[PDB]
Amino acid sequence: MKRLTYISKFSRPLSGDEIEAIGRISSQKNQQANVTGVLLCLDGIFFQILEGEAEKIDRIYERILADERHTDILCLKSEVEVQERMFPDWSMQTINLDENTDFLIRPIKVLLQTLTESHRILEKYTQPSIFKIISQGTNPLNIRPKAVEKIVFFSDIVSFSTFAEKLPVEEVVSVVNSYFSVCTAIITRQGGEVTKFIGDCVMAYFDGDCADQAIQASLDILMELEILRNSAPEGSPLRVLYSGIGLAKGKVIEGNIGSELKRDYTILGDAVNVAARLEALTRQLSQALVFSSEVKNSATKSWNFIWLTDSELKGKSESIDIYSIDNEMT
Amino acid sequence: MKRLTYISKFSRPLSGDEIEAIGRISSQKNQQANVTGVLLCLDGIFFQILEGEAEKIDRIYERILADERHTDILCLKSEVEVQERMFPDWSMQTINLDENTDFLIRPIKVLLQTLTESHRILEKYTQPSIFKIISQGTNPLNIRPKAVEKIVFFSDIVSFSTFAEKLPVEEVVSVVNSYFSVCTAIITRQGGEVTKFIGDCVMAYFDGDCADQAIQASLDILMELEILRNSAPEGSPLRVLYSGIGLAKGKVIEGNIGSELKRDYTILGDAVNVAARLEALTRQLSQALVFSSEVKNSATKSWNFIWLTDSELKGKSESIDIYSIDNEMT
Ligand SMILES: Cc1cc2nc3c(=O)[nH]c(=O)nc-3n(C[C@H](O)[C@H](O)[C@H](O)COP(=O)(O)O)c2cc1C
Ligand SMILES: Cc1cc2nc3c(=O)[nH]c(=O)nc-3n(C[C@H](O)[C@H](O)[C@H](O)COP(=O)(O)O)c2cc1C
Ligand SMILES: Nc1ncnc2c1ncn2[C@@H]1O[C@H](COP(=O)(O)OP(=O)(O)OP(=O)(O)O)[C@@H](O)[C@H]1O
Ligand SMILES: Nc1ncnc2c1ncn2[C@@H]1O[C@H](COP(=O)(O)OP(=O)(O)OP(=O)(O)O)[C@@H](O)[C@H]1O
Ligand SMILES: [Mg+2]
Ligand SMILES: [Mg+2]
Ligand SMILES: [Mg+2]
Ligand SMILES: [Mg+2]
Repeated sequence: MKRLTYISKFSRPLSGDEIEAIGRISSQKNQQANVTGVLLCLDGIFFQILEGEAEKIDRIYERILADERHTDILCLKSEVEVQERMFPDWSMQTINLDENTDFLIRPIKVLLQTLTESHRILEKYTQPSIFKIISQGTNPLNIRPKAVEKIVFFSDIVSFSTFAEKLPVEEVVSVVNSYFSVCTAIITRQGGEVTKFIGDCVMAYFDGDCADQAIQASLDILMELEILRNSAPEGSPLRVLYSGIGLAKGKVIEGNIGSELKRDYTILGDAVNVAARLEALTRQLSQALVFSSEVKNSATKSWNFIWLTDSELKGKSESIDIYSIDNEMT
Repeated sequence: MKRLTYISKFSRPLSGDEIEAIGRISSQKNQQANVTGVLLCLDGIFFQILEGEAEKIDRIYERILADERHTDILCLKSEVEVQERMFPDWSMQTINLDENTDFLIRPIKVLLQTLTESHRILEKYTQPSIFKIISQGTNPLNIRPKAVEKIVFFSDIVSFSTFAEKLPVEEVVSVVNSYFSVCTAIITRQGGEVTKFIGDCVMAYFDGDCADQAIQASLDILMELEILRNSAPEGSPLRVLYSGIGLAKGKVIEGNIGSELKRDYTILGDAVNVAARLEALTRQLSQALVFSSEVKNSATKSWNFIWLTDSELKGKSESIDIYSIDNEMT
């Protein structure tokens, strides 16, 4: 028996009778799948708890995510291996709190709207990786630091300073946000983790043995930016949006770094400097992507590697061989 | 009539009869101050809503913060100018939810514990500045970007790379966390805002006309680190913890920067590069603090300025005069 707690936002106003409809059909289908649950709503928020044989709970969740009447689904708690039902009588109890006027419910309702509204805001300033840890029972604050090998990804906008100097405030922030959205979408898709924004710079990291995914994410970004420059409206700043990318591999510390006020779950190590140095090198070269030989040698696909005989490393130890990929992008 | 919503964590286990005690005395004192309220608890969490003439609500909050039986107080919502009471009958209704076994309360209780536990974790990965915006009614996600003058503060550990190379993982993270805690405590005290951690680096910012507070925060850090080196145990890594500090002034963009997944409320501008360049200069010099002439000229106190005739700026336009403060720290 799995059990699943999630909250979501109405995709549009819903009458109490439309919510009742969701309640009824949910009851008929849950009663068949052995599922019991409770569906709460409170001023445009859905809350649901759903429990049953995991396999069937997974299918039900999957089509719940497919329903157009709510959006911003966030799984708050996923319990596996539960040995007893919380609400064993209700296939689906629908509790509409907008209409419930009991006086013991008065205070509990106002807190719930306060905490949920607050929590929804904090979500957008949080990395979605923390929520994956939270949902699955682990308190991320209690993870202990560890030394681990990573591919470190650095990307930085070329000559961002001139956007700022010649463009309105709203427009400059639109350019950098568009860039971070393109990069974030592609890195996450390839298994990487965007861990920090540093001005016009994206710092992400991949598992140590995911050099092929790092290289492919980098090539797809460069492809996505080319398509974005060519397709932008007449006179759009997106037409002159270029990026460099540097990749390096090495052993870094991963853990909670910060003060009492505020911590980050992120990495720390020399491989971060190297990837930053490699990314800056791309201003010197005609290639937009450069990466270390340890990245080259950790790739398993037969990439079209090109050896950059001009290495140029400063602040490093042994001379660093720099490679790129030879294609029409570079 | 103000109204105040806060949550806190028990500082120690509390019997239901101790919680009842808090309820009774709260009732007797609230009834006198015209205050009505509701005090909820749920597995080591206090929730309270309190309303009355702001002036008297402020005094009551102040001694609530002084009570040793709860900790981690976070004000969730502060409403000013309220024109009607939510709970006009109860001076203090105490609702113990650990004991309430009603079945309409069953689901609402389990969600509340889920959201609160989740929210408490997210607090520690959030900047406390966001909560000040949230509590006071403003949705920070809806603030629009703006060009504004700031003092930018950069500080960076000297030769952190050798801590990592020669120390255990747990110990390295202890050193950098101790450093971020010292800096954060002093900057916040002087009115500055710590906005980003970048490896072993602290990036904070002050209001544009707070050069004196920026300079004083910097001097106090250097003083605090000296005391921390001299007082550390025999053989402690804290004995070799040194920092540089760079300050620069200029017009920066402030606003929400990031992707759909994750945003930061932070700044963007050339003054950030300059402060980073000035901080790195301190490795060349015997002074641990260096700052631009625009910082020097924005100070109103008669500081003991010293003109550093060796300027050395690269990536800047007009030659930058670099100043420091002449004292036994430098
Ligand atoms: C907040 C919300 C919660 C829902 N919960 C359930 C549920 O628990 N069980 C279920 O079968 N359908 C649930 N649904 C509806 C499903 O997404 C889907 O519409 C339904 O299962 C399809 O059944 P049908 O093909 O017979 O019409 C929910 C919809 C919404 C908006
Ligand atoms: C969660 C918690 C909530 C409290 N709420 C109130 C309150 O609403 N009004 C009040 O007068 N005291 C409240 N107190 C107690 C005050 O902090 C303080 O102990 C009391 O007001 C002092 O009264 P006395 O000096 O007469 O003993 C609360 C204490 C705790 C732990
Ligand atoms: N050392 C630094 N640490 C943190 N943020 C920085 C640093 N230097 C610059 N930034 C931030 O990055 C923004 C862009 O700086 P950057 O050096 O990338 O300039 P650019 O004009 O894009 O040129 P380039 O082609 O060299 O990348 C700056 O406005 C500042 O917000
Ligand atoms: N360009 C960069 N961008 C972001 N983080 C960086 C960058 N360079 C280094 N870091 C992070 O900072 C950590 C320390 O690097 P740093 O350059 O401060 O070295 P250091 O040994 O402390 O020497 P220094 O005396 O020059 O400061 C690195 O391990 C990495 O985590
Ligand atoms: Mg740039
Ligand atoms: Mg940059
Ligand atoms: Mg350093
Ligand atoms: Mg550094």
